[PDB]
Amino acid sequence: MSLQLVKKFQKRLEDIVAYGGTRNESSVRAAFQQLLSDWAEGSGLRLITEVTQKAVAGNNVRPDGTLKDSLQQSRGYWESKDEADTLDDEIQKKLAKGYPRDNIIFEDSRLAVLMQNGEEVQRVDMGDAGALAGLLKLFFEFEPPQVLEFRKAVDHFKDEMPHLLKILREAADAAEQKADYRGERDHFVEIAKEAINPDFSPRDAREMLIQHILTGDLFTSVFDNAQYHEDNNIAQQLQQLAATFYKGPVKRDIAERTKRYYGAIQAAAAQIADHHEKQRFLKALYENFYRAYNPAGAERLGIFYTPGEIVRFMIEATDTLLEKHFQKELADKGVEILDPATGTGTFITELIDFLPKAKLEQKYREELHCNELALLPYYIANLNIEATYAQKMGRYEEFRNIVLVDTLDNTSGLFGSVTAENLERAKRQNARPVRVIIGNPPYRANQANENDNNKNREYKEIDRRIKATYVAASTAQKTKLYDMYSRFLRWATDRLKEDGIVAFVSNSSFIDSRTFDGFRKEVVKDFDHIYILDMKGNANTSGERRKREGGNVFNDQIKVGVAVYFLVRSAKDTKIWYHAVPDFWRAREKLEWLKTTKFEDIEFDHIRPDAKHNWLGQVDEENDWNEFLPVADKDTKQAKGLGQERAIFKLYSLGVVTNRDEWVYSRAEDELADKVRYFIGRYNEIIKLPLGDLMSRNWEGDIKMTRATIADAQSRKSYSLEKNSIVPSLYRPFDVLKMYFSKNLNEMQYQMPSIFPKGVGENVVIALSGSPAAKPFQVLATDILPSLDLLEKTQCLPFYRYTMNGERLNNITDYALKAFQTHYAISREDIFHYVYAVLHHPAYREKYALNLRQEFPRIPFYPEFGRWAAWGRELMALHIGFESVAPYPLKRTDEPPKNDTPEALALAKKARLKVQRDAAKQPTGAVELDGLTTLAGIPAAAWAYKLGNRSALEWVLERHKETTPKDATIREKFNTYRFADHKERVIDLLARVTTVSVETVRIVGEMPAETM
Amino acid sequence: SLQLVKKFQKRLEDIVAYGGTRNESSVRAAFQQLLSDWAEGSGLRLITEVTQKAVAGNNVRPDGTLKDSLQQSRGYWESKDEADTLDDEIQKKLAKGYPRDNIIFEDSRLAVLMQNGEEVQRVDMGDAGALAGLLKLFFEFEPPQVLEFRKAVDHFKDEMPHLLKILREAADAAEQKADYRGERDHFVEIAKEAINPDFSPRDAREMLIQHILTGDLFTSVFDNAQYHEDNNIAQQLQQLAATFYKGPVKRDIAERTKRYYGAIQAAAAQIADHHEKQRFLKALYENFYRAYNPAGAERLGIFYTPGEIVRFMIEATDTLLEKHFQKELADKGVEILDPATG
Amino acid sequence: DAAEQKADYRGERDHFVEIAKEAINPDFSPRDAREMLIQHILTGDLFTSVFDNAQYHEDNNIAQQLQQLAATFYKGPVKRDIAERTKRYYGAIQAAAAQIADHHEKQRFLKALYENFYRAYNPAGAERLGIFYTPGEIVRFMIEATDTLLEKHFQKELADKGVEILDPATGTGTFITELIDFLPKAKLEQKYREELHCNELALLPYYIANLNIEATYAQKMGRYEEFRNIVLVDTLDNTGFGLFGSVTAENLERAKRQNARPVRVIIGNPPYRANQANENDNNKNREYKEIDRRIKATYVAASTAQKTKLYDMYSRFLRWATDRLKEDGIVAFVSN
DNA sequence: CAGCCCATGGACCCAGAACCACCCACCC
DNA sequence: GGTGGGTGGTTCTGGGTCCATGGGCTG
DNA sequence: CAGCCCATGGACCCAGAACCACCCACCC
DNA sequence: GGTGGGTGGTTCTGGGTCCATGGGCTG
DNA sequence: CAGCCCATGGACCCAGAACCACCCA
DNA sequence: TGGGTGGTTCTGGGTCCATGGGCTG
Ligand SMILES: C[S@@+](CC[C@H](N)C(=O)[O-])C[C@H]1O[C@@H](n2cnc3c(N)ncnc32)[C@H](O)[C@@H]1O
Ligand SMILES: C[S@@+](CC[C@H](N)C(=O)[O-])C[C@H]1O[C@@H](n2cnc3c(N)ncnc32)[C@H](O)[C@@H]1O
Ligand SMILES: [Ca+2]
Ligand SMILES: [Ca+2]
Repeated sequence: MSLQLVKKFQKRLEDIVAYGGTRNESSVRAAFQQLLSDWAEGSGLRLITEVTQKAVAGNNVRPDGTLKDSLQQSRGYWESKDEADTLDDEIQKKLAKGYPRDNIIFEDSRLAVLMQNGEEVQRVDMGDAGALAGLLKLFFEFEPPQVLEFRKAVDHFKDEMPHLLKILREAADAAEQKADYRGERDHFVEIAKEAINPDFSPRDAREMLIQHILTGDLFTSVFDNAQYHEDNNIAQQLQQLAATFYKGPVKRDIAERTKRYYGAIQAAAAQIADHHEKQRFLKALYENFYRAYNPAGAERLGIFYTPGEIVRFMIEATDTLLEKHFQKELADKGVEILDPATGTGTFITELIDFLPKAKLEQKYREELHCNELALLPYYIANLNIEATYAQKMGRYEEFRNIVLVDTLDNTSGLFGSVTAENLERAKRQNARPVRVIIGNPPYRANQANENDNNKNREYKEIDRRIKATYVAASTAQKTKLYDMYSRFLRWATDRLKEDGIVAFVSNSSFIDSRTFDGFRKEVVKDFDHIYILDMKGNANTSGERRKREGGNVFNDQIKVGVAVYFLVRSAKDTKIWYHAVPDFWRAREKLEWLKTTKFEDIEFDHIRPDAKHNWLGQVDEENDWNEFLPVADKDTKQAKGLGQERAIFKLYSLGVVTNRDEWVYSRAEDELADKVRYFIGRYNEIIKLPLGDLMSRNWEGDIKMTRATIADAQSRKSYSLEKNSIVPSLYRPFDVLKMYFSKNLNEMQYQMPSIFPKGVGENVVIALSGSPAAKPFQVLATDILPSLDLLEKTQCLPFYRYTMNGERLNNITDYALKAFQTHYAISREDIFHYVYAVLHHPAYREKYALNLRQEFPRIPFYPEFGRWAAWGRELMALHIGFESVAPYPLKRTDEPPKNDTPEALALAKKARLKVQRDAAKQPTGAVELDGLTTLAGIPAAAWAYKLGNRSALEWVLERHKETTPKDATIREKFNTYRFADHKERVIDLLARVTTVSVETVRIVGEMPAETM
Repeated sequence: SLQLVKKFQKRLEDIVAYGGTRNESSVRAAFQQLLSDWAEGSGLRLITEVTQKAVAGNNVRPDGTLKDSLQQSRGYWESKDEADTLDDEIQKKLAKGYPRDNIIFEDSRLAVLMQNGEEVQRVDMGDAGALAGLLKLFFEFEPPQVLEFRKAVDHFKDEMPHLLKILREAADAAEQKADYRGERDHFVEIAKEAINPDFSPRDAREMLIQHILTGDLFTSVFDNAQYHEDNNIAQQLQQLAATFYKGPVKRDIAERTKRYYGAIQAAAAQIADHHEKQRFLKALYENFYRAYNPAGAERLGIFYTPGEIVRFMIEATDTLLEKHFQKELADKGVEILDPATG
Repeated sequence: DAAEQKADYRGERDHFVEIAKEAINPDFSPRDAREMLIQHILTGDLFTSVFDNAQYHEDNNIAQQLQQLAATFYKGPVKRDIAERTKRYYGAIQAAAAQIADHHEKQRFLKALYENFYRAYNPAGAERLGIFYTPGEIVRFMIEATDTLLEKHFQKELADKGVEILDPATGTGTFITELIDFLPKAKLEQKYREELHCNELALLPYYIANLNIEATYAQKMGRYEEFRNIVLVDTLDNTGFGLFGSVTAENLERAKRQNARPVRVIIGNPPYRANQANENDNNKNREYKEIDRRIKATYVAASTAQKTKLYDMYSRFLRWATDRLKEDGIVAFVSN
């Protein structure tokens, strides 16, 4: 909408007067007619032209157009006049005949006014696309006052949701005193463990009852279909469960107390009639309920709303692809559709709207099907599709096609036998030959934290198939093809009996993720045409990448990337089309695009998979990146000595993974001591805890129990504190912190011991950015232990290699020396400094940027060799002993705390380390250290040297600012360092880094303009 | 095509649904938008409520006229209310003076196409395939001007011998001016090393008669006078033609060749599609050599390729580029050369 | 406007302004120069498309001095761009005009360009020049009535060799083209070659008249001959019977030759303008030293009126006519 | 080594005839 | 009042040649 | 001589006002 | 089914102002 | 053979900045 | 007349680490 539609209006107004040769209203009025109509068709209204209206003056005033709702109610009006007449003197003439004045766009071909509520809200020039876009926004968004009251009431319900849920929770606690309730509750948890969750817990049945009551009250209060809960199979079952307890004075007690929460919303929803306006309360309840009840279960279910724009685009596109490929149509008999996840019932509510009224009966009765896992969704959905059908046609008819089943587990079996009717339709759906599978599957890879203890429900006969297919062909180490969305994809590739479409909106990871390499190769053998529309929006990125990704198509609620994909399998090769939305784009823009763009007219570049099955980011082959190798898996896994040696190094180390950075690191060893005390002490207490509680993790969450630790406490063995294991280490660029480096508090130590044994070993490591690398390729050489959070996937490349019995034999490969001496007729020592400067070469880091973010940086033989080894020498030494290089002259001034209050002084001693930039964010060479200390004397070359998204200086400043330990046990029950005690040392460290940067810049600057 | 007709049906049902009116004034916006969008693809545009004087002097205003870039009507449309009799309303409107050359008498239910004063096709608007056929015929009706241009192109072929007599006499009367002989001698010697080692003054008089003939029709029938002004090779041959073709010499030749150029210019000016006018370029090409140098036509080869062969050969080279070189004709890097353009 | 970003145009433009500050008007300004350029580019397009006389400019002395100015910017992509945009106005007229053979039907477009260009571009300059067209009926009547009095008082006809007819203000060329249609074919050749003369001050009128006259002759005779008797000169300044008319060298010859021809009949519709409407317009009538001085000695000196409005442009063109008729003849005019 | 044998497939076009439109003689 | 016939136009349709001229021989 | 008086006729244009055309509403 | 508004386009048709600016005084 | 190295992207939230009344100093 | 006051919505901008699969052993 917005610019896209307003720019088409501008072009079509010109072509009317050009092709016709007339500037009269009756001809030129067909340009704004199409602008308004097409805008309305995406907003869910329709501009019907020339509709007569009996006014208070007794005249059937006929305005040029009437914006109307699905309930035939006039919301807005439009009167177009010719450029010849004066708009202002003709508005008065029409308004004096009794023309409506509540929402009317009086418009000439060059000017447009909006008389909202009787007063000109805005007068714009139609030549300016942005101005007209804003005017029409206000016109199509103006709602009558009753609608606005309901809106505010829905907002207020979200505020009261936790409080009414508290009252309902108290009532469910009292239910335990009675044994009649606990009788049918125990029967229910048994019958539910046989159909929904094999691990159904008592708490799960409790939430499932709170849902029956809350939603049962709001199906009589806000909406007026109380009979739904008296005609629904699932409702009747949990109605008995509730009745056993919730009844008589208990029912009345809750009702009277909660009558205040459910009163305001009822008063407002009595005025509203259109279901399309009332269904929005259900969307709010859908999300806010789980927010204020089971947030961890909300993560496992992906309780989210799919904006109507995304659903209407997919429904429209599926129709076009059903004609282009299967010569059929969505409203044709035999094209049955299933939804793997109904949620708030949108993908099927909007299908009802799209389908003709004539063919709506058949499709509703036996050709539209959906599934749901939770109860609130099941109800919210069924209510919606029943009321939508009734509004569109004019007759109420219960939907007999929603089944409450885990679609992933229902693949025989009593999965779905919560009630008899439920299982009847669970097996009926599996019999129906469904052609289209549309939806928004839950996306969940891994889990939030091991402390959260919310793992993904393991799916048998689904992970079985992904293992035989996607994971099989995958060559990546950490295959995250176990995400709930990849499982939903594999289930659907199967559900599709012969030919059809799997149109889903999911994580964009499939388009370009190392783990999903197998999916990219397997899916092309499972489908015939693949159409991907990347909506970008990955906010799990940083720097220029973040701005490029832009806002998320889900109203900036999620942080992952999104992609509307349409996978069609026909009845040659597979045609992989692709269209990414523009970069630096906001959510509103992406959503307006989807609302108006027609699938037919979308530019789709045809991507051709390369040998590595990389659909996107195809590497150039002209570039000669075929030169040596820094490290290759074969060099490391070697037993031939120099036989398979084909690189420059022979040990690939990854930075220590701590898995609990808060407990393993500290600013001073004095604090680490007591931190490791509490941790191991609590583990030693946990191993005494009974085997049962230990196994079920029914313990305390004060310590960050990680995978290995839990299994160690499972052998009930014990640990010990050792102050020798603790050593200084780099976890962040130019920031050294004391680390435990114990096998007990370090989950994955990797091959780091073989570089610096317990930190004692002397070694120089060329740290590298691993593949893939979202942040620009970074490289640095140090002498203290690195972690995986220093550089993106830090891959340390050592100088020497300490062997089993303590022998520091040079790690550097001999093949290199034997391949380098031939080329340039040298010394392994300087060859180390040499490669550092080859990675320091700008043209190399820029021309081969794509290649570098795919594999280990292959090193080109460099003519000079001596000059590169000298370049690298100073560079390496400068970044190793950065702590003691040179105090760059830094102008230091302290400020007074103005009014001498204890607060003012203490406040101006907080960590206010802010880079002072100016105009368009350009550093002015000043850096407030705290409120008092204000540093300066910083050259712009200091800010130029970047070791990632931030500069070498910004990295230091960042880790010198105070933080709030995300770990609650460290946040208050442990240490909280200040900056008023570190300010002096920071000034010194800053000064060193300032010189370090200008020296790096100097060296880098003398490099050739060409790469080999 | 089918897609647009499916959207037409989706709008007609939602106008009577969201608006609750069956009045023609409101239900006509569905067909208006169907025709408007089909037209935008065919290079035409549907302008609405355009008045037109009928034969008896009654201004009649159809509900929409299809106009070309030259602001000329090439089709019409009149929608009525379904609560009526289409055949009865067609007859009354036709009797008011309504044009019958190409008109769609629309009713929310059915539509008839009266082309050339005679019903050609009556369909039901509830059919997405039948309305697509009726509309294809309405938007591909050959107007009188297209047929009268093809007649003129055929007649120019027969009058080319006589037209080339006027131009031959001119190039002969130029061989008396020493300015021409001097320039011609320079051209023959720069074309004896560039085009043919045996370029003769006879070959140069041919290139002149071609530059003159085409430098009149390019500015009249094709309206591209600038082509000759900016074309690299045309500037070299205008340097040989401006030694004589100017002032009263040009005025005499122009007044004697106007009888052969008059008709094509009349018809061509009413055609906007270059695809229609390109049949004249094909006829000038073949017939010039048949009337002037029938022998050089044998040496060079002067037969154009039927478009059906060229379109197949282009579509097939694309299928074969994909199957063997995994590329497409549109992909960057696929350089195409036509050794003998014609 | 985009052409003034090129030093070559600014150079040629500056040379032209200086030349026309001694040939057309002492105060020729950049505004007048750019009007002349816009007129050249507009007439160029329409004369090649609707009137099929592209050669007109390549045989017109004035057109070749003004194509020097236009050749600096109007060529290649610049011309191809303005052409694609302007085709949406020229399209319809071109289509219909190509199916019209009679120039007497196509001369209605010439009248429209003349009266509407000024009304849309320079309404002020239209007032000072008097851009209006004489209805054919009036023109025809005067041509017939002049022949009547030529036979009554001079025993001659308009077709008789010796009667040199001069139109002091041609406009669209109506008077000369209607004389071509009256004069017999056997005598038209000599008259068109040395007895029909005319003068214009504005460029659009000059071009429109030259084409109208040359094409009316062509239709009647069957052959196209160039009219070498049209001069772009201020009639009330070319009283040198001098640098007036020196826009080009041929125009100066034509001016000096015309000021020696023995004129018998001065037919025409002189411009009328007594005063400017409001002082804020700053569009007063130009001062013509010689004519004004002769009006003062003759008309004004013999008038017993307090207010003299005898410096009207029509009164100035009547004094000139009396003086131009050196011996005998008729001054046939239509005026206030 | 310059005569002397040996192939080998070729960038259309134009007379019969059909049939059609129009008008005149010819039956009807 | 057709009908055949005289006259001129307008489509189709069917149906097919001697002879250039490079190369290998060849005495 | 500049600083007062005294004339004297002026190269259109545009708001109603029909009056149609078409068609929704309103009777009929 | 006419019939009168509603809305927009498409022809006539009627009907009419302050104020430039040279020349003549004039003191 | 089963504990031990590698990976690899991850269904938002949060300081902090206008800005908004809002009297009211 | 800022300014305090005291919230109160827009808005840009980025993490450590779960945890399955090869892999010698
Ligand atoms: C994002 S919502 C579905 C979106 C919804 N169609 C919309 O338009 O807003 C995801 C839903 O999938 C449901 N679901 C159904 N079957 C599921 C399964 N097997 N595993 C996980 N979630 C499932 C969850 O209960 C959750 O409510
Ligand atoms: C009424 S128009 C000529 C009308 C002409 N009879 C016709 O039928 O078109 C007056 C013309 O006089 C021209 N003209 C010629 N010489 C002039 C001069 N010295 N002063 C003013 N206008 C002059 C103007 O350019 C203007 O076009
Ligand atoms: Ca209007
Ligand atoms: Ca109609």
